[PDB]
Amino acid sequence: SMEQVAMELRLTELTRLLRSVLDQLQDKDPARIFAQPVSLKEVPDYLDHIKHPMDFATMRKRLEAQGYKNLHEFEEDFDLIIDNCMKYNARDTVFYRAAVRLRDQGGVVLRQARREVDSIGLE
Repeated sequence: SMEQVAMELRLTELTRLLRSVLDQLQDKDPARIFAQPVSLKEVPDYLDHIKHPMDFATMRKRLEAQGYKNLHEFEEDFDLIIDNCMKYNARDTVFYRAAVRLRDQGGVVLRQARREVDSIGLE
């Protein structure tokens, strides 16, 4: 149907917007601490601590499969990256501090993304 095509154009548009948001958020991680899954070879107990691992590469895979249906789903994965890190790592670590900085700097990007999704009406 035309309606299905319209809906898919909308999702393709959302994907385009989220791809841009993801690129901007990742730029706030110049150290690439959150670029890849935490290695279960280098951190063998990680899944005992963290039940839903997340990272930017995993997000990008889902994004390109058009697996984010709205901005809230995307934000939930970004929040996982930050919250997992701030639980596993102590406050006085380069890892915890990187997550705080990503959280603070990303907030601005996500604030405007929410306005754009609403105004353009992409979800």
